[PDB]
Amino acid sequence: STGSATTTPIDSLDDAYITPVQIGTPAQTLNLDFDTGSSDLWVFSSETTASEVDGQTIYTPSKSTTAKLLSGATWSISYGDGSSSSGDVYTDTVSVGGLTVTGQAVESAKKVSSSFTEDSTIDGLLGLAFSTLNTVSPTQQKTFFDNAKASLDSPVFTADLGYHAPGTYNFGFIDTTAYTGSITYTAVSTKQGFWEWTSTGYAVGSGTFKSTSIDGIADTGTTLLYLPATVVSAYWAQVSGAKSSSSVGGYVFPCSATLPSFTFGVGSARIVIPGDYIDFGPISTGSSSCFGGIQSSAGIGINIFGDVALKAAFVVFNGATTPTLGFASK
Ligand SMILES: Nc1ccc(F)cn1
Repeated sequence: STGSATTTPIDSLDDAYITPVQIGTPAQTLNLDFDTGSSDLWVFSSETTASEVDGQTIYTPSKSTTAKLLSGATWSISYGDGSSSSGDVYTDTVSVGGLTVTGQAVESAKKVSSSFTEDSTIDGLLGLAFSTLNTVSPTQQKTFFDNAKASLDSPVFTADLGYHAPGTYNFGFIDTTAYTGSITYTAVSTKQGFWEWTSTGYAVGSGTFKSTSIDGIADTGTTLLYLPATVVSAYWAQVSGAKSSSSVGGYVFPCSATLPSFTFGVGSARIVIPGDYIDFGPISTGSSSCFGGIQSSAGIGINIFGDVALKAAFVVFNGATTPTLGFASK
């Protein structure tokens, strides 16, 4: 089997991407944030604290004839941005663009943190990292990809995020028309539960490529590109007026700037992120100071190849016996 669904940026800045997901019987369509940096499929629901829902579409398990309460199961998760959610669990039929999983754990939110409430465009998350990170207790649950894997024509999913435009998530196949050149595969470590790999280096604009190992994760659920301070300082030193602002929480630059590109290495291959992809607009409404899309990972503990990097490439998340990651230009 295969699945194919369009992913859409939630706003004019590509702050996140939403993909419609069908849950239950009859189908209840919710727009979820496909996240390769987490492993829980959770949704806003009829059980979510009333004051914590503000415009989101909710899943109502009592209206689904295939929903079953997973007895005694609870979940609680915290993300890198300080956000969190928790609640109870149902098993139900979940479909993504024609691909169906019966008995998928659907984590119903009883509580969500302010950032989730404040974002009316995201109805929940669909985790695509390794099932070892799943927070369901006392019986850990599998991801949608992990449940569908054996049924897929090929044990893979692909992320093709658009810049200011819709893109696609495919399951079970590689669309050879969606990229240019060839796909370069690179080794993955699953020890931390992430699609963790090692970039072979970088370049800033038309500058010389620096061969240096950068361990990091391919994460569709993180908006920006988080890299070591030395690399990020080399990037922003090419932009007149750019500086690290402690009050803003990162590198800012004059909105009047035309940004240079950023290249990252995948083996001997090179992925070029165009400069416009690194512009995240005014720091506050009407400001002429803009927020940078490449930020330091110094406070995180890990480098993150978020949407800024992934949207420049066609990315293969290969769930073969030994998982690997594939990157191609597009
Ligand atoms: N880096 C993040 C932040 C929030 C979220 F829901 C997922 N990933």
